[PDB]
Amino acid sequence: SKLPLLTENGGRVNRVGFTRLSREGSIHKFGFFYEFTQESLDFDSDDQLK
Amino acid sequence: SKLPLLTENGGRVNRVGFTRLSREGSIHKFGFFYEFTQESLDFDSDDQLK
Repeated sequence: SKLPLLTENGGRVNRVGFTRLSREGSIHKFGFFYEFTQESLDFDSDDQLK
Repeated sequence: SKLPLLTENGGRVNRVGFTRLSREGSIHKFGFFYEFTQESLDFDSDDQLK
């Protein structure tokens, strides 16, 4: 039914078109932090804590 | 009951016939096209649109 047949005299028959979509992707910013008092690294059992 | 048999005394006792058939095929025409406008080619974001 949709085969693009062409007759002998031709003319404006079987005109086609095209489309062009687009993509996207964004960059996001992350981060986290901890805190520690000097008298916690010092004055503690584990020398290798930090 | 149909094997051809020939006596030594001459022939004209076995005549055969032949037949031939015909096969056919046909051609067809196809086509399609698209329009476009200069601007669409020299103002569009992509350079290689054509």
